[PDB]
Amino acid sequence: VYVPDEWEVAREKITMSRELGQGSFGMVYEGVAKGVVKDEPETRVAIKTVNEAASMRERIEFLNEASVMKEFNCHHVVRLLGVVSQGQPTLVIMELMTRGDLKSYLRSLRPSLSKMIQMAGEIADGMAYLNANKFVHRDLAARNCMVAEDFTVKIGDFGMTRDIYETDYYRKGGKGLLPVRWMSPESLKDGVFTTYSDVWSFGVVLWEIATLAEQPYQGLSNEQVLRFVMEGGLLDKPDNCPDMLFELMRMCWQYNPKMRPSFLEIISSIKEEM
Ligand SMILES: CC1(C)C(=O)N(c2ccc(SC(F)(F)F)cc2)C(=O)N1Cc1c[nH]c2ncccc12
Ligand code: NI
Ligand code: NI
Ligand code: NI
Repeated sequence: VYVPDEWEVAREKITMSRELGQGSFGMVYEGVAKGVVKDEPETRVAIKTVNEAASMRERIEFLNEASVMKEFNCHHVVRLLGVVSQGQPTLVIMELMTRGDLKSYLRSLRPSLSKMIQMAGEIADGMAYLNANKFVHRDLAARNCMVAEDFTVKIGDFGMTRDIYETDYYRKGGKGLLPVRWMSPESLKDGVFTTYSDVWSFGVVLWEIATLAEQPYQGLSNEQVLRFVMEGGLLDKPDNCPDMLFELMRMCWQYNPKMRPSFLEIISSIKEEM
């Protein structure tokens, strides 16, 4: 079951404007919520819906997954603003990131060390907060980073393929969709997901920033990426890559998870030369 709480909003307060994409449990909308925030009468929102076709078990799964976000207070993680458990459809309301995901943003720029370093620090800020709170993201990638009106980068999750980035995922038959080009050697081999496997992924995100979001390991198939990465292979230095940004990547791609820096260590090294 699920017990309604202080996060509950009256369905009458949410109007739905247009659709943004598909989503795991149903349709995702851009909308407006009324008195959901202090000193702000209306708020532009993202609405995640449970498909009306979905079962009882899966409506409660959805609510209990999204309740994890009630614990979070980091301006660098997309913020939950409210739930609607009562009646149909079942909604969760969230901060609207008006400039979309970081991969689309990067591809549309088809920047300086300072902008790349800023974007990196903001990403490392949300991930440090999540990892400290026992939250291992498991799909950290530019496509899951969101960009606000003010150009702030936040950690989100725009499910797992929206079709748009369907080449980013490998179907391991029955298993499911794996983002293999972002996965650490211990994740690929043993299904080990830790803070250290999030740090590996962050290195791939830095490579995505430096290449304006090229596909990692372009011209290797999904199975060749597995073999290459498990046997100690590394992405090449992006063209025009500043030294500092590539040193950070390499730190993140130590084969032994224990030799990688923590997100806190990454924020320190970034701040020390800002
Ligand atoms: C699908 C949805 C709403 C969601 O549920 N999440 C999410 C956020 C945080 C966490 S917690 C984590 F640790 F993963 F970040 C888990 C899911 C997102 O990021 N979404 C996309 C999204 C939000 N705002 C937007 N503005 C414009 C376009 C798309 C979006
Ligand atoms: Ni399920
Ligand atoms: Ni900040
Ligand atoms: Ni297609």
